[PDB]
Amino acid sequence: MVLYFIGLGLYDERDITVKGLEIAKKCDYVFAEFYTSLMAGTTLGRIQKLIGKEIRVLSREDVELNFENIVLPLAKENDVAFLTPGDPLVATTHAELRIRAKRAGVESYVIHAPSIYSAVGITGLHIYKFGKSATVAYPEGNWFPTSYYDVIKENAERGLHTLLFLDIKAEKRMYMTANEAMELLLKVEDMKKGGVFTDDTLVVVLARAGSLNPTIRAGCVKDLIREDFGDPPHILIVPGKLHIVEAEYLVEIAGAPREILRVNV
Amino acid sequence: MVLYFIGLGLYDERDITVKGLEIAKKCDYVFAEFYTSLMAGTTLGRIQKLIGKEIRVLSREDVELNFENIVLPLAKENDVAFLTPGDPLVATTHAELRIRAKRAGVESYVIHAPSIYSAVGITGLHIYKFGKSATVAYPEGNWFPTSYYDVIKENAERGLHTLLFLDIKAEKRMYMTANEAMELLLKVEDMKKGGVFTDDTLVVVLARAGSLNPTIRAGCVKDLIREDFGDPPHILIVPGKLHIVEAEYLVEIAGAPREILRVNV
Ligand SMILES: Nc1ncnc2c1ncn2[C@@H]1O[C@H](CSCC[C@H](N)C(=O)O)[C@@H](O)[C@H]1O
Repeated sequence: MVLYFIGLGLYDERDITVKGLEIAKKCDYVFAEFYTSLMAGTTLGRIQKLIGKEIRVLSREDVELNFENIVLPLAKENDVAFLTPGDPLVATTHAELRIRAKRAGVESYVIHAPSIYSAVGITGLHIYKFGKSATVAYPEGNWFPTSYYDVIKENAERGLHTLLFLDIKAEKRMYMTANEAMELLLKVEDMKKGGVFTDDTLVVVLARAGSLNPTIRAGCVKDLIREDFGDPPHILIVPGKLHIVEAEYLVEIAGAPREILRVNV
Repeated sequence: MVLYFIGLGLYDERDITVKGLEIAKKCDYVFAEFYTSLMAGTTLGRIQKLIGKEIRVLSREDVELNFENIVLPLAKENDVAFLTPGDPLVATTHAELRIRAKRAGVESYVIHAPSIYSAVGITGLHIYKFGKSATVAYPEGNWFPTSYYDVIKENAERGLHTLLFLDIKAEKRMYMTANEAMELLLKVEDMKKGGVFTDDTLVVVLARAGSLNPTIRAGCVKDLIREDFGDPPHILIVPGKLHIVEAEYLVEIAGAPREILRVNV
């Protein structure tokens, strides 16, 4: 009579924690969703093979509208696991699912996994210096989202870094590239003219964190906007005021122009 | 010729990822540090037994002053692993270690693991709403640091949550409790009187994140300041204004008082 929320990590099936694997291996039923993020280095088959169980993949609709009809029923009489990319409760609405489990008289436990939220550390930017986070969403029809632009503005004024999750439309197999995010932001700048995101703005790109050779790049928008960062997923970061050691790392590791070594203070 | 920065995860020896464990087992030399944090749910012996390699523990000075004379020389002719609690490169000064490896002609790769930065998502607080983070340091002598108080102020002012790490003396294995952190903040409030941290302020306490049975509590400072949250480590969070969904999770999962559904939303 237990439900396990288990994260699978950043890139492939091996990013799951040992705790998560051992517990998953012993669950009666295993469910999972792969719409909240992209695990570019694995396949359902490899995950199933590793866990030694069949995995019933659920759609966003299955989860958001039918979690209590598809998963909870079995958790009332068995040990059930629900797998997700990265950490199960990060930048998702999955936390609320625990309230649903509770209301159904089902106990739930959470097994964390590496998340893009902490993986940003590989960019050299001090993680405590990150401010509010946001998501660059694809415009649809006449609706053109722009709130994420205001988040960068608010953080930048405080000298804080901004983590930008990029949009994803799993059913259409669409994964926003850092390039597309930069294009959208330049358009918002043209509209708002707040001097928040321009061709000279320094940005950082982290692609396929979790893999052994992720792409880590830093530089002016004008120079990176047309660069190929490899396959998704990508995240975009707009740093705030940099510490000298952050700049050094960006230059030495992310190939940023030596020019940024000269921090204004 | 290769140095692997491997995260050990949140709480015990099983919090390392399958990737991290398999890679560690293949290394000729394995180093680790426990001064930035400790794995309170396990021991060096259990970690060593799991990895099946003797682990040479390094102190803060060993790392910060002599990383290149202790770790890097061996990494030039062998596969070397450097284990740290949580996610590698989260601790402020670790990213710089990759620069030292580069300068030494040594390749380095990062193997992520769960970090408290993302694990706090288990409190039900939306990850994107966290602002700048800080550490609550013990006053001492004529030194009474209060910057962490200003961090809370600036975040809450913008409706953002504040993640507060509590002071730790690794060597002496002396943890700051959430209770202690609260008393300190109340004392800082009585000095700056900015109306930031009072007896009525809503706070969240997360203890032993990573374990299957963590302690998640929420309520006013006056009612939690004397409560027993169990064994360390403890993490303190001062939430900004709550999303109704956040509040509902805190009430249903963390036993928060029903009143936050109207008082803090
Ligand atoms: N390995 C990875 N590399 C780069 N970006 C990633 C990533 N994994 C997730 N993301 C980013 O985050 C978005 C999904 S948000 C959900 C995040 C997940 N719970 C976690 O803990 O990581 C993606 O669209 C992408 O922009």
